[PDB]
Amino acid sequence: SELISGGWFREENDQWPGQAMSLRVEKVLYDAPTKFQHLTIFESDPKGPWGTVMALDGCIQVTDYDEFVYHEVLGHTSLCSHPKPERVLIIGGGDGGVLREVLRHGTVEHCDLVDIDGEVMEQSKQHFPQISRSLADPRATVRVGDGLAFVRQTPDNTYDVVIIDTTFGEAFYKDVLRILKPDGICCNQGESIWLDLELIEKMSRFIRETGFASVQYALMHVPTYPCGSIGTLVCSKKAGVDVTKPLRPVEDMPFAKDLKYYDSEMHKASFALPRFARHINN
Amino acid sequence: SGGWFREEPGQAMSLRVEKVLYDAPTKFQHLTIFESDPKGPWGTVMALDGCIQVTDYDEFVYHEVLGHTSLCSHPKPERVLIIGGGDGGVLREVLRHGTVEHCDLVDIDGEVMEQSKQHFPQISRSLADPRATVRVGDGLAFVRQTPDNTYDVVIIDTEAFYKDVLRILKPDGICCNQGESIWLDLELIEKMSRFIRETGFASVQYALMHVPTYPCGSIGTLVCSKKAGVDVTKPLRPVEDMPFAKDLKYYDSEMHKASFALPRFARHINN
Ligand SMILES: C[S@@+](CC[C@H](N)C(=O)[O-])C[C@H]1O[C@@H](n2cnc3c(N)ncnc32)[C@H](O)[C@@H]1O
Ligand SMILES: C[S@@+](CC[C@H](N)C(=O)[O-])C[C@H]1O[C@@H](n2cnc3c(N)ncnc32)[C@H](O)[C@@H]1O
Repeated sequence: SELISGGWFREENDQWPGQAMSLRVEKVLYDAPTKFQHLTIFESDPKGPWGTVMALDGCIQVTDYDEFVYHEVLGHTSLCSHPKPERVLIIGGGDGGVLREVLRHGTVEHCDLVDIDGEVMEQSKQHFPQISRSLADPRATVRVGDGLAFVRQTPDNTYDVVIIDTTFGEAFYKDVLRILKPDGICCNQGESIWLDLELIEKMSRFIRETGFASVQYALMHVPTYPCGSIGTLVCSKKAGVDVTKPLRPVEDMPFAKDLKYYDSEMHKASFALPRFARHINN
Repeated sequence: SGGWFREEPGQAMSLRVEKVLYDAPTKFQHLTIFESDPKGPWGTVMALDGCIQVTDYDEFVYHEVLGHTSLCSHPKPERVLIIGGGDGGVLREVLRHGTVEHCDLVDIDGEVMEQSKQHFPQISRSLADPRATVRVGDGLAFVRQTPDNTYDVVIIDTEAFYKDVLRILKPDGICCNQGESIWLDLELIEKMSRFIRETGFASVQYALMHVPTYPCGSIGTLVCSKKAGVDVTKPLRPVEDMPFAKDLKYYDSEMHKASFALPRFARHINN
């Protein structure tokens, strides 16, 4: 009801006030409130590199340009930290990007994807076909529902990996821990080390107190995020496992040469944090 | 416009202006200095020709990376040259090294350092250091009039020029320059990298850093070596052995190594 072709999309929020990042709108493809959140999709300036942009509640979540960074990091940092990931769960990820990356792994026999907003996937199918192609994969079962409810009703020792593609109390992470198998790996999108370092520390310790043996924060270069860097918490249920070094190097996989960001050297480097934030990983 | 500093094709990044401390064209460029929103973390902001160059918040990232990645790649950096860096941030980091006996800093705009003294006192403090000699002049002209084998490290905080940089460096000399973004101008990085190599430098490696104020949230630096067989991607001398290691807010040896791991789309820059 607002965004007009030729106008400018303006991203801005609290926690980080007195700052704004704006993108020119070439064409508004979708702009309306869904049952759960406000979904905005528009074509960015053709002379710029971003292409099609998706925003949720005013926050950019997907762009054609840097899309691969976040999806490869979440998908591969987690699965390459697992001895043999066969059954995988994705909470959120309706766009299908993380799913696409998880499906590259031949070890994966099945992946369950549970996103609460069915309109996110519908609009992703229409305006991000190269990302959402994964949603129709035989090895994928896509559910439209709450992930909190899903994990609570999932039996013990079901999944090898749980990827939480959504920025969720203690009952939820207790559920994530219990639904994972003994060598299970949990993955969540973490906050920025710049605009909310304090919440990362809290989330990191809270996840460990829930029962997970270890948690490590991985950093990534994603240009569309306010400070140009989001991260991801890679947690481990099993004790005595170092997720900072690739358990199975992706170079041994055939799809290794198809990735645009991730490789074993990026994996290692992602867990190297600036001195001011180093204490998170110790 | 109304209490909002905007930067830059079909995109823009804006900051609210709490108080304008300085805004005028100098002899060489337009210098803007303002206090950002107090409820935000940026603090005092400096922009040159509309481009943010220094903010209180992330200032340390760029200055530590340029200063320490270069010096920690040198066996014994005693004489150092800094072209640009009038704010004094890189100089401050260079001066942390006890091996450094002298540092020459040459910035073309004297008003940049004057305004840095006033509005960035904790950064520009280094400019008055005994081991520092600060010159107001063109670095192109300076390096061409500098004798051969003068410096251990040259930091460019900004063909005849890089020929001069190569010549004025001693045999195990290390050159450092600010590189472009791997996102918004990857093609220029490759050109610059090859061009520096064909000038005569044995090796060149691009280091990546997390700097939140830059358009895409990541600028980089080219660290180049005059001597062949030198791998700058691993610290020659870990900073952990120096007494100032714990004073650094960004740089350490693990970050040093991590900085040269590039995304696959940009890996051809480092081979
Ligand atoms: C669009 S993705 C954001 C990831 C993005 N790539 C980024 O950089 O952060 C977030 C998705 O999580 C979903 N989601 C939000 N709350 C949820 C919940 N409680 N259960 C399951 N999915 C949820 C939303 O529908 C949304 O599509
Ligand atoms: C402020 S620094 C930029 C570094 C900054 N920390 C950043 O984030 O990119 C740029 C300085 O280089 C100086 N400069 C520009 N051209 C120069 C030249 N030809 N010779 C010496 N200094 C020059 C400018 O006067 C300016 O002070």
